[PDB]
Amino acid sequence: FFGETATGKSTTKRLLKSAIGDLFVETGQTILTDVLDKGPNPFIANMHLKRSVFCSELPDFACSGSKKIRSDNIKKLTEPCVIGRPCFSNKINNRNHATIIIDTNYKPVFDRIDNALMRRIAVVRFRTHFSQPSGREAAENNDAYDKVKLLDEGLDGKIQNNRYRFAFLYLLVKWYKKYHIPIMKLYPTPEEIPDFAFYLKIGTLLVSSSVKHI
Amino acid sequence: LDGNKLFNIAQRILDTNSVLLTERGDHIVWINNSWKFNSEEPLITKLILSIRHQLPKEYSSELLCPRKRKTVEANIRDMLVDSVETDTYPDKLPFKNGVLDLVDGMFYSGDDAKKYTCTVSTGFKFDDTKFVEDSPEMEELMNIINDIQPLTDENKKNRELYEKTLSSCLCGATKGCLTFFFGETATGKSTTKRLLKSAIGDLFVETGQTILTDVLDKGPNPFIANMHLKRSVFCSELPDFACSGSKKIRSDNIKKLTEPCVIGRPCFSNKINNRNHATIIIDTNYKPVFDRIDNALMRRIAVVRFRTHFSQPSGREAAENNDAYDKVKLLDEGLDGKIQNNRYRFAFLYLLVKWYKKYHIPIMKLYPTPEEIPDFAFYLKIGTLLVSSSVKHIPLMTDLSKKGYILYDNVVTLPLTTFQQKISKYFNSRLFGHDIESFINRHKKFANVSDEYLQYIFIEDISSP
Amino acid sequence: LDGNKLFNIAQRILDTNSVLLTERGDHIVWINNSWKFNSEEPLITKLILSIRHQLPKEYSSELLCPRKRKTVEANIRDMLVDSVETDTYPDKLPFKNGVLDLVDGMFYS
Amino acid sequence: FFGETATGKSTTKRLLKSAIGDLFVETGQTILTDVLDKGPNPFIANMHLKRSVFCSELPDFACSGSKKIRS
DNA sequence: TTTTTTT
Ligand SMILES: Nc1ncnc2c1ncn2[C@@H]1O[C@H](COP(=O)(O)OP(=O)(O)OP(=O)(O)O)[C@@H](O)[C@H]1O
Ligand SMILES: Nc1ncnc2c1ncn2[C@@H]1O[C@H](COP(=O)(O)OP(=O)(O)OP(=O)(O)O)[C@@H](O)[C@H]1O
Ligand SMILES: [Mg+2]
Ligand SMILES: [Mg+2]
Repeated sequence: FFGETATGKSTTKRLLKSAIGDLFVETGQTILTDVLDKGPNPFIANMHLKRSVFCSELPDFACSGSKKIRSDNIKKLTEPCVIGRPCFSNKINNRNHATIIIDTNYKPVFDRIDNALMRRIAVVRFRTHFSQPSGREAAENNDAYDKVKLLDEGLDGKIQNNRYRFAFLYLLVKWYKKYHIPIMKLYPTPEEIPDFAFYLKIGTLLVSSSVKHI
Repeated sequence: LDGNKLFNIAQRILDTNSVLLTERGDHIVWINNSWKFNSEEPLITKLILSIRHQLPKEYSSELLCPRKRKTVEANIRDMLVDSVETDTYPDKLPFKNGVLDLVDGMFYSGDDAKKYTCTVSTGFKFDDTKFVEDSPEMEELMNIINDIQPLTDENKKNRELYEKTLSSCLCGATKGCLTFFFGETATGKSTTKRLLKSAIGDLFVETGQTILTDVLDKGPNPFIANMHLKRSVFCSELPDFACSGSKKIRSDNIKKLTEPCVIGRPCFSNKINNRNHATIIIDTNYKPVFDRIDNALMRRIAVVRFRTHFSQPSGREAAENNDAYDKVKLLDEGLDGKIQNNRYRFAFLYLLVKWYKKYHIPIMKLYPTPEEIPDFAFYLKIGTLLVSSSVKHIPLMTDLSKKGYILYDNVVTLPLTTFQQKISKYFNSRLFGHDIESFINRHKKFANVSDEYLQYIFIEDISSP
Repeated sequence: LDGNKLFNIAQRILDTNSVLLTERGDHIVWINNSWKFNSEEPLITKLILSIRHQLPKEYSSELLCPRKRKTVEANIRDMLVDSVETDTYPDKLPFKNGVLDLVDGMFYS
Repeated sequence: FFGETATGKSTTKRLLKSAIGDLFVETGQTILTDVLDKGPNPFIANMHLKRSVFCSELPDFACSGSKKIRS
């Protein structure tokens, strides 16, 4: 979930949480930046049999000393069984049923880039701003916003009371019927992240040597 | 003469040989035509309740009360004072309701399967109806296998090695080397892994990479503990070592994994010894590297190459240009669903049985292939081409001085200038200059202030001119 | 010649397929149209107390005392020897009091 | 035991192991260069009441960076 | 370059 400040990603997360109850779970950034199988890792353990996992507030990697995202973690986070150990336990097999969503303000940075990682990334953008009456004019001069609206202060509390729970559940069911009825599958979108585009364009400009060129 | 009734009941239970004590201190029971052991479950009480029927009619009423069952369990645990050995037959396959003999193909059940003390099982019942050679599912499986590994004159050796490695997982002996599944994206390694897991049931296991990077004797380690008495161990997604921060695979762990017994302890249990009966498969798209190189290390490494790409219809043209692929086919989007529902379990079992009956019946052994690792290639090239000196070179001493090997201090002394000129004209400098410098600085010696030497005579110089 | 009353009660409880054993080693019970499991709570005793009503009236009085419930739980634990697999349907949404079928939208309780 | 390869060292080791049964034990060269007071050391408990401790396949001291076997 | 975890 990539976008600027005050674009509604958090509201979407809260709506989904209120809709799907405790099947939703939020987990820190350790799972993307360290070894999962060393020592007790309750963050991995709590991911067992969950249906949606959220990781939020990705730091900017331009800052010095900030560790980058590891490719092996992403590869390990897509197979049906993820190896992890709870505290005071020895079971090391967890069933992976969860859709993993990350809320970030900056583009991700990976240490190593290859096709295998390239086929496991999708990005959706938010380009609307919910501002205050005072800051209405300032937002008009930003290219990161395609629309500007007025903030609603009392909306958040209404979400806390589960006012839009069953309506959102019905909408989700309708969307699931619309899309995933034949078969469920997710399609990568590598043409968004910049370095991926560099890899694509460098790949398409060369052809491997063969006997036909002799 | 009629003493304690519970003692007599326990004696009768012990007389049928259904409870046994292992060497390391485990109790194994015989329930539902299978040997089971579980330290967190009251298996002895379950066995007592189950075999209550076989006892005379005057004992079931006593056995119905749980306290009497506890007393009988205590008596039984007290009587037995001897250990036994288990899993002494490497050519048997244990199932949930019997044991299959891989030699004759006959399937045993009941007491016949009891004589072989197999403490692990595939976890599912063996069905003879589906264990047939002619079936549409078998044809589909054969087509898929041919698609993944085409049978050609170029791929015949690779396919033979692949078949041997896959069939090795059935036997319960100790394997001398592990196998690397190397390939590109969407090549079929995961499909093979899932098919093997579905075929062999509970005998399959997957663990983390910590076994190849960290020590094993420090503290409890359930990852090693779960490996005990397993038939196949799988690990995946080895990180690229080109980037900084990657940790090399320690050869000490590789040496320790090739031993019949392995150290490691679970939580809240003082069980430190485990039997190594498993074939280790590491699948990755990056060739591994190691800190140290020696003959004993590359004598236990094998590599299998996957070179068939299953791509999207839109990506067929792009994949065709890439040289890493030899065949580009379509992308079946329903294969994973069928595999997960065990649509090819018994067909794969039959195919593996045939492969075992074609390769491993005379003798089980695995042969390493150290000619594919880039790190081992340079060291092997030294070993084949560059040889050291010995006392047998005394008759050649005159020619040795002619080329430069002076017998200072009763040892050959070839100047490093001549030696580096030789290696530069033979060993290409640009490819492995750093490795050549490491060779020079490793076994460096000086005869005197201006006679720096290495006691290695290149093979055209060992030949008498 | 009927034997232990508690054993008969435990057999009757087991015959309803309300408690099952999972391959991970935890027992799952069926209370209030839901499957529950917890490694730190005695769910078996809760099941025994809750489903006491449907049993014949000569057994509820026995089921009142906690010691009898503990003995019945011991019998039930002794009788369970098999394992089953859970969560094999990827298109059902489970709630606190039923399961919703995503294919049709029908709700089963 | 210093000598050429395939000179019978492995044969003698196997003969000694078969002669003394479980009294034989094999340990790596790490303890020869590592600190024995740090961390758990089940190896130190291993050669207790033993009769033969074998350290074989020693690293090449010629290799740069190899840890010297502390006296 | 150990601490917590584990008994
Ligand atoms: N449709 C809407 N109309 C009015 N106000 C809205 C609307 N959607 C969201 N808001 C409000 O606008 C504010 C900004 O939303 P929010 O904080 O979720 O944005 P964000 O970009 O996800 O933020 P961050 O990434 O910093 O968490 C919130 O107070 C939210 O309640
Ligand atoms: N014979 C076949 N025909 C068509 N599709 C196939 C065939 N065999 C396998 N596939 C499909 O190929 C897809 C990719 O295979 P798989 O995931 O095993 O590749 P991989 O190279 O091991 O992947 P990665 O290394 O990225 O994990 C699977 O979804 C599977 O359905
Ligand atoms: Mg927000
Ligand atoms: Mg794969």
